[PDB]
Amino acid sequence: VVGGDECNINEHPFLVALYTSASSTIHCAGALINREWVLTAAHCDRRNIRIKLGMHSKNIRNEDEQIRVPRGKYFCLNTKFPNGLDKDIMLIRLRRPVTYSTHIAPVSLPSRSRGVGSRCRIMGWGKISTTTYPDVPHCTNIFIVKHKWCEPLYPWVPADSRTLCAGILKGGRDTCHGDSGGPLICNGEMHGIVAGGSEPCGQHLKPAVYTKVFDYNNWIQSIIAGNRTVTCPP
Ligand SMILES: *[C@@H]1O[C@H](CO)[C@@H](O)[C@H](O)[C@H]1NC(C)=O
Repeated sequence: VVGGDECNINEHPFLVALYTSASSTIHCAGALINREWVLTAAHCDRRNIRIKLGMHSKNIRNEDEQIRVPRGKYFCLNTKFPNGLDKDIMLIRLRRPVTYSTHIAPVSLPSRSRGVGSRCRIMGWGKISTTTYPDVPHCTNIFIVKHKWCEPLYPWVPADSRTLCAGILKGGRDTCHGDSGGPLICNGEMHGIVAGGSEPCGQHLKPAVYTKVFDYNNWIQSIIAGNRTVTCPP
């Protein structure tokens, strides 16, 4: 995250970091939905995903940190594009559940749709400068803007797609490499999943794309409920 500061240590209990059995590098983040499920971006998938929960500083371990691996991964199968990036969302079922604590808690799903003008918050362990990664997660506030700003910039984001275009039109604040899959929080609810923006991040007139979670509530609830035939919203 660029243009922000270290997040409050208690404001991201649902934030998980994603890496692999091969690299300790945090290539994405995700959001804890309940004791056994994490929501993240589909492009964040890797062969041997590893998930760190309850973490803030990468060098100063929180007492309640937990490490988990997937037992199941679910995607949208009805996508406009074959790589599935127009519906960049994925559910990960943890091999073993986690217990809630101060630093490990579920995020609430959106109870209603929020649009242009809404002030939201982004967070992650992604780059904070051109070539620098933070030791702690950084946070900042951005706004949901007209979807037209993202369309000409991102080929995988068609008009009327289930995504929110958000950031700071003037530039300076934005999600960056390593932040994808993380949650976009608006009024205490997760309204988005970081899909991606431009490189370098924070450029003037270049907001980023966030998968609109509200549209996927039914799919998410169904999947967690045990349904394995339900499909994502058209
Ligand atoms: C999955 O959800 C679909 C759509 O709701 C519906 O047909 C049924 O409720 C579920 N299938 C199963 C096996 O429960």
